[PDB]
Amino acid sequence: KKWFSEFSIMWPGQAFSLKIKKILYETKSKYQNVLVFESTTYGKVLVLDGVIQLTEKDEFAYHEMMTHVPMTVSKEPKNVLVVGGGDGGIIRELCKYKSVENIDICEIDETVIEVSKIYFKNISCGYEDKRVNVFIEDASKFLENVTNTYDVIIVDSSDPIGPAETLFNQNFYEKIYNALKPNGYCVAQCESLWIHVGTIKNMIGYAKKLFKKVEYANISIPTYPCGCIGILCCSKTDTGLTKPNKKLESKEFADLKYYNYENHSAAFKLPAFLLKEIENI
Amino acid sequence: KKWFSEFSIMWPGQAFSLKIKKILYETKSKYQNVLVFESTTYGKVLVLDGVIQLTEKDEFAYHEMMTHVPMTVSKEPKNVLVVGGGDGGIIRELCKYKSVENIDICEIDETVIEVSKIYFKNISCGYEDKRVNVFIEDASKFLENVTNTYDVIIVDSSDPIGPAETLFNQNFYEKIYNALKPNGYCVAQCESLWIHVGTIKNMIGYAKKLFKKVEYANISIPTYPCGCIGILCCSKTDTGLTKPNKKLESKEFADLKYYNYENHSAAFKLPAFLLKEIENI
Ligand SMILES: CSC[C@H]1O[C@@H](n2cnc3c(N)ncnc32)[C@H](O)[C@@H]1O
Ligand SMILES: CSC[C@H]1O[C@@H](n2cnc3c(N)ncnc32)[C@H](O)[C@@H]1O
Ligand SMILES: NCCCN[C@H]1CC[C@H](NCCCN)CC1
Ligand SMILES: NCCCN[C@H]1CC[C@H](NCCCN)CC1
Repeated sequence: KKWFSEFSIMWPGQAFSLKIKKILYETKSKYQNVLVFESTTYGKVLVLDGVIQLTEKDEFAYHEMMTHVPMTVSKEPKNVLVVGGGDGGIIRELCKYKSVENIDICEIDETVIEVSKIYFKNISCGYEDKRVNVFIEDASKFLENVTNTYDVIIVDSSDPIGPAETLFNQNFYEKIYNALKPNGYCVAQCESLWIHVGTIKNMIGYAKKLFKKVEYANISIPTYPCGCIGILCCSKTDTGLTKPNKKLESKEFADLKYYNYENHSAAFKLPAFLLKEIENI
Repeated sequence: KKWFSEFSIMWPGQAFSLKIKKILYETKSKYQNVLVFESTTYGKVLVLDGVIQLTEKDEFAYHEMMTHVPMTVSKEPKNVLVVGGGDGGIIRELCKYKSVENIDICEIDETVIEVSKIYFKNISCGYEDKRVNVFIEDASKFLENVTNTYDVIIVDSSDPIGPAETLFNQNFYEKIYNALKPNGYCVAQCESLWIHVGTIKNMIGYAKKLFKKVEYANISIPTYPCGCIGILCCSKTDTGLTKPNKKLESKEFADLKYYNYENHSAAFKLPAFLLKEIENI
């Protein structure tokens, strides 16, 4: 049996590896190299440009925290945009909210959607929901053109090397600000606090040029580098995203495996050295 | 340049790797294989039987949370025992408390102490403190023979394969209970919640046969498998270890890099699936 190894200039000097049970699919899409394989202990794995995007064993941690942190703070969210997120995990969590009326998703690479529909059926099931509308487009351009404003925007991007290079700059967060309702919220995948704090500092600085409240949360997930990933949290209100406004008690949420009301707030309690680094931003 | 890779039957199918700048020391001690190397991005690394014990870049997360969770809950701790912990990291954090009168450490492998004194001088500096007393002994036997009782016992063991095989059973926690003051606390390194929950369940069951309050906390640390490690927390009082009783404000603690008053409690806010698993223990 061979091993898959995640090497990157984005985290030099370290690598995480998963034993391969079977390779399922590979292709070079218009935008990126796509790899799908069944691992021996983490289930099926999606890889883009050599970087693990998700595994069946732990993806719920990332998709639940990214979705339910902002969706329990927004009081009656009606229109939600997912940027990236071609696998559908965020959509799956969003569909649980009966009050949502529309879910737009802007994914640049249609191959990712199609592969997830074929090989990750318990992750992409939300595409069957009639409220979901798919746009195959660079979100940098979608956000410049969209006429609607959203209650919540969830930025579920790949990393800054590749097509997502357009999603990590000041102009991008200005487009996000303008596409939000006056009381709207944005969360975005953000650098692991064990790697490039300098990047976290850059993103926070960008968001603070526009948003009244900018908070950073941490998620434990073993198959992202250093075992965790941040949530950049942007609010137009000064109350922010640290405290939920509802409990997830209906039957649609009985299956949750990571998120709960107490974890929501706990995710924002950061290690001392990081607090120190972002203090004067 | 070569790479060091951490493979183990204890976490089958996954591995974490660090690029090697230089190998510094290797030996087969009486108990275990010892490896010290300078990594390219995590500083110096200590490896026992192929398993990473610490790196200079992130060890503060584990040593601060293991020490200051129980040391801020105990009100006037006077006598503290470290089990294992030959590298000295726990001792380093304990020495910051001026009120401590005595620190015993029971480490089975004197080679680990000597190697840490030679190659990890900013981790083993606490051995110079006159309150520290070293016992080179199996802690299973030390705990059977010790006449003193302790305010806090910190179990900083290696994994269950090897000399630490005697530290993960019911009889061990009975010895711990008896070596504690009536209001004493024990914390122990415990399995990562992303791997063998069954083991966490076993340890909790053991501790609950004796301790009134048994809690589990999580630490983010990238160079342990799955990026995190648990703290098994055992109290004879029903108030437990989740809430500190003091703030660490004196100058000895100005250098802290992970622990703070809010993180202490946040570490005990666990993912939903784990809460569900331990519910009926
Ligand atoms: C797998 S979830 C991350 C998704 O983000 C998508 N993505 C990357 N860059 C962009 C971009 N500019 N616009 C929209 N989606 C993107 C990637 O194609 C990937 O499927
Ligand atoms: C490096 S910190 C972990 C330490 O736990 C030590 N250790 C392992 N088993 C025991 C044991 N039974 N008694 C005392 N120390 C132990 C190991 O030698 C290691 O140095
Ligand atoms: N919907 C699946 C998630 C896609 N986002 C992932 C977030 C983490 C990233 N690794 C890099 C971590 C350091 N920024 C891969 C894509
Ligand atoms: N004082 C340095 C710490 C020694 N304890 C480590 C704790 C984690 C362990 N990996 C296994 C993690 C799964 N139980 C290595 C030893």
